[PDB]
Amino acid sequence: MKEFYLTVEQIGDSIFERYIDSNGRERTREVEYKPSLFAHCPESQATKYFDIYGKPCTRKLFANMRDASQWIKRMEDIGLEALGMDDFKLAYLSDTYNYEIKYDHTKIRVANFDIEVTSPDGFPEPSQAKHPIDAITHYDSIDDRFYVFDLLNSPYGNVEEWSIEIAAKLQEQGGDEVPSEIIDKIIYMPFDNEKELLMEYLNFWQQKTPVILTGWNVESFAIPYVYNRIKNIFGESTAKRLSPHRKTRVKVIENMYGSREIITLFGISVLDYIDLYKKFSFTNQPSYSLDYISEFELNVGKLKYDGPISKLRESNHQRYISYNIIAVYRVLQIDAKRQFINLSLDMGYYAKIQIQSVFSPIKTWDAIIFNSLKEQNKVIPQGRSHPVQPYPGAFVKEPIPNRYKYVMSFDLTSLYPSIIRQVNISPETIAGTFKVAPLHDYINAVAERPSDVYSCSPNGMMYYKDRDGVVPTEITKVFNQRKEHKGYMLAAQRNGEIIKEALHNPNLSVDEPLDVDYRFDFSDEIKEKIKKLSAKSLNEMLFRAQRTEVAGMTAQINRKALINGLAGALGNVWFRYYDLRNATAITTFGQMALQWIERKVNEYLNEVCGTEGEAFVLYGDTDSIYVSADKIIDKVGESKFRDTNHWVDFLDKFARERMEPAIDRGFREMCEYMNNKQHLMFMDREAIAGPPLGSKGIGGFWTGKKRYALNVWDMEGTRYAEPKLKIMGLETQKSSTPKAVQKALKECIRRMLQEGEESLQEYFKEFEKEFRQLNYISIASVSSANNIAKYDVGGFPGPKCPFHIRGILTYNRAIKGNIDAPQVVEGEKVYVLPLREGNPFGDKCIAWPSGTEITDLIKDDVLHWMDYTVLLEKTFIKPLEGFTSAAKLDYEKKASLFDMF
DNA sequence: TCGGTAAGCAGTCCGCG
DNA sequence: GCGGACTGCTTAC
Ligand SMILES: Cc1cn([C@H]2C[C@H](O)[C@@H](COP(=O)(O)OP(=O)(O)OP(=O)(O)O)O2)c(=O)[nH]c1=O
Ligand SMILES: [Ca+2]
Ligand SMILES: [Ca+2]
Ligand SMILES: [Ca+2]
Ligand SMILES: [Ca+2]
Ligand SMILES: [Ca+2]
Ligand SMILES: [Ca+2]
Ligand SMILES: [Ca+2]
Repeated sequence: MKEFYLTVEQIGDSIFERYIDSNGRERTREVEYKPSLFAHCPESQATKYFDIYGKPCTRKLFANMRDASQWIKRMEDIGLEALGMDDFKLAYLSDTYNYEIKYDHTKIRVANFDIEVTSPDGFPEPSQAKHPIDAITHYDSIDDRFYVFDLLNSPYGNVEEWSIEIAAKLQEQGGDEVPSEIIDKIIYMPFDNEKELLMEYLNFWQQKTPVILTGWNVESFAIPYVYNRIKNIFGESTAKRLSPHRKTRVKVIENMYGSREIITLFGISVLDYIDLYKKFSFTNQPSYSLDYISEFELNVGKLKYDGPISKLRESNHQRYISYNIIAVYRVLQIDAKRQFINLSLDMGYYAKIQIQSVFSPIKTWDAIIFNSLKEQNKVIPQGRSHPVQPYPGAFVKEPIPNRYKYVMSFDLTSLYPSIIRQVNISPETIAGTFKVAPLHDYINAVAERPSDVYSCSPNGMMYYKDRDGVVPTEITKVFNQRKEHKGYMLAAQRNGEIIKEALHNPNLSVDEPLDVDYRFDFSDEIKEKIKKLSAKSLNEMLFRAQRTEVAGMTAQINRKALINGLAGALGNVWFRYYDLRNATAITTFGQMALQWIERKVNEYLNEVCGTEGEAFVLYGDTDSIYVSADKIIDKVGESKFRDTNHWVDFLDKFARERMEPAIDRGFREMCEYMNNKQHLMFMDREAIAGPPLGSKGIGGFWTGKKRYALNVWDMEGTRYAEPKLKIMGLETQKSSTPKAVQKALKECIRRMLQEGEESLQEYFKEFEKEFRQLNYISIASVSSANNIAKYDVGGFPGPKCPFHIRGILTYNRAIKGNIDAPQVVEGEKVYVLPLREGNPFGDKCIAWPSGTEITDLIKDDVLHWMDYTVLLEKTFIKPLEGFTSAAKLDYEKKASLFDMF
C-alpha cells in the first residue's frame, strides 16, 4: 500500500512524524528536514521557480528550520518579501507525500475517552486537578474495545467492583442497561489506588497511542485534567508521556471576553467531538450536554440517577461506572450517524494538513493552494499584516408583508464558488480595473460594457481570461466532490419518501428489509418489492434511508462550507490571499446577479400574463428568488386540477420547461455583459408551495426580511408524502424560544398554511387555556450568557444589565453560600423564566444552566412564582400577533352580526 | 465563544410637550 | 406606549 502520515510536528530542527508504512505498520521517525524559502531574483538569473505573478525567484536551502525562520525575520528587518511555505511541517508533508493521499481508516488509531472526578466542593478545575481521577473509559478503534479503569479506593470513599452482570440488566431489573452490543467489548480493570490506575493508564497509552483523540469536552476538560493530575502526583516528565514525543505546551485560547488553557499534546490530533459537532452539524442547540445532544441525535433517554453527581460514586458506584461507559459509547453512536471523524480525515488528507487543522478553512485552503502551486514550481507569496476593514455583502429584497398563496422558488447553485469560477477571481488573475457605474445601471443593463478583453465584476475589477487562476481551479475540485455527495443525499431523501408512501399500506407478513444502496434511486424492481413488505421491514428501511441521507448531508454540506469558506477567507486579514478587491468582486457580482434575474423573471412573467409592471418576484435573499404563482394557477383555474399533486406537477413542469430556460437566457446575457470566462450561473427550481387543494389554508406568508413560512410539496425534486413546512427566521426556528412554544407556534403556522383562520383560532384558544400545565423547562427561554461579571455590581444588576444576565444574578443570590450548587458558566447557555411581582427572589426573572433541572434548593419557589402571563405574552402571543398581522388573519374570532343569534 | 456580511427581535435607557 | 441609539443574541444566506 501507499504510505500516509498520521501526525506531524516540528520540534526544534526536527520533524517528528508518525505514519503508516508501505506494509501497513505504524511507525515513527525523526527527520532533520531542511526547508526551502524563496527570494525574488533578477530576470537574467536562470530559474525554474516563479511567484504567482510570473516573477522569477531563487530557492534558498537552509541548514535547518531555525535558520529559515531567522532568515524570514531578517528579510522583514531589511524590508523584502520572504516567499514560500513558512509552516515547515506543511512543506514537509508536501515533499514526503507528493501524490493524492489514499488512507486506510482501519490503520488509524481513533481513541474516544471520558473521565470521572468526584468533587465535594464544586466543579473540579482542570488547571488545579486537586481531586482524584476515579474512572476512565477509553475506547480504542483498532481493538474495538472499551478499556475501563476503575478506582476502588479514594479519600471520597471505598467501593466494590463494578458488575458487568448488573450493568447488562434492564433498568427494571435494577440494572444500568449498558447496550448488549458492547457488553462483550468491555475490558474492566479495577485499581487499589489512583497512582497504580494512572501508571497503568500511561503504560496502556504507550502501547495504544491515539492518533485521533476525541470524546466530549476532552480538549477543555478531560485532557487538561488528566495531564495536570498526573503532573501533580508524579511530576512533569510523567505527564508528558501523553505525548508520543514527550512534548506538551499549555496553549492559551483567547476570545473577546477572556481566555482559557488547553494542553497541546505533540504527535496527537485532538478532535473534541463537541467542537466537531458545533462546526459540522449545522444545529444551534439550547444545551451542549452530552445528555441533551444524545437525546436529540439518537432519541435515547436521559441517563437517570438520584442525587448530585458529587455523591453518585459513593451512593451508587455501579451506576457511576456504567454511565461513564455509556457516555463514551454515545459519542461513538453520534459519530456512526453523523460521520464527522470520517469527514475530518477526508478533508485533512485532501489538504495535506494536520487533521486538527480541518477546524480552520484558512489553514485548509492555504495548504490546498500551496500544494497546487508547488506542482507547477510556483512560489506562494509571504503572508502580510492587514487592518480589519468592513466590506459589503449580499442583497436582500424587502418583502411586502402578506400571505402568499402559490409560490415557486429558484436558487443559484453554489453561488459564491460559481462566481469565483465564472469571473475567474484569484490573486494572480487580476488584470486591472474599470470605471464603475452605480450598481443599478448594471442591473438594468444601461451601463457601458465594462471590458472587451477581460472578465469583470460590477465592483470595478477585471480578470484574465486566458487561463484559470489557482483559486478557481482548486475550488472547482472541491465543488465537484460536493456535487457528488449532494446527489447521494437527494437520492436517499427521495428513496425515503417512497418508503413513507408504502407505509400507508404495510403487508401482514414476516419478512426482511431489502439489501439496497440508498444513495441511488430505487429501481422499479426494488419499488415492487417494497410494496409487498411488512411495516417492520419498511420502518427498518426508512431508518437506513434516513441514515444514508444524514451521511450524504454531512459530506455535502461541509464541502459546501469549505468552498464558501474560501470566498470569505479572501476577506479575512489572516489569509495569505486576503484581498478586499477579490472579496468584494464576489459579493457585488452576487448583488447584481440576484437583482438582474429578478428583473428578467418579472419581464418574462409579465409577457406570459400580458401585463405591465407587475411584481412576480416577491422576495429574494442573496441568490434566491420567490415567485408568486397565483396567476399561473389561475390561468388554468383551480377547478381543473384533480388533486394537490396535479397542480404541483403543473408548476414543476412550468418551472422546468418555461422558467428555467428564461432564467438561463437571462444569465447568459449577463455573462456576456460582464465578459466572463464561463457561464456558471445555474438557477434551478427549489420549492413548490401552496395550500392543499380545496382547503382554506393560506399557503405561505412573509413578515419581513429573513422571516417567512411556506407549505412545501416538492423540494429540489423530492416529492413529499406529506407536505413539509419550510419556516425561516420565525421563532419556531430560534434556540432562544421555549421548546413547548416552538412546538405551539409551529402548529399555529401549520394550521394557518394548510387549514386556515378558523383552525388557527381553535388551536390558539386551547393553547392559551392549557399552557400553565407545561413543564417549566419546556416554557423557559434560552440565551447564551456573556459578561456576567461586567454587569454584576455587588450581586445586583448594573446599568444596562441584559435580562438574562439579571436572571443569573438573581440565581447567584438565591444559591449564595452553596459550593455544591451548579454554577452558571460564563459563555454558556441558561434557561430564563420571568418571576411575578413580590416573589422572594427580589427580581423579575431567574436563570440557571441550560439542559439542567434547577437545583432543588430553589425549584419549588421558582415553580410557585413563575410568571405564566408574561411568559405567554412574550414568547407566544407577541410572535403570533406578528405572524397573523402579516398574513392578514385573526388568531381570535372577531364579533359579527351573527352573534345576535 | 479558537476555528465572510445582512439583518431580525428583546431589552435598557430615555425622549416625546 | 412607541421609537431611536445602543447592547446582546440569534438566524439566513
Ligand atoms: C449557507 C451559507 C451561505 N453563505 C454564502 C455563500 C453562498 O454561496 C451564498 C448563498 O448561500 P446558499 O444558497 O445557502 O448556498 P450555495 O449557493 O453556496 O449552495 P447551494 O448549491 O446549496 O444553494 O451565501 C456563506 O457564506 N455561509 C453559509 O453558511
Ligand atoms: Ca460524567
Ligand atoms: Ca444557492
Ligand atoms: Ca404493501
Ligand atoms: Ca439560497
Ligand atoms: Ca437548470
Ligand atoms: Ca463589579
Ligand atoms: Ca423596540
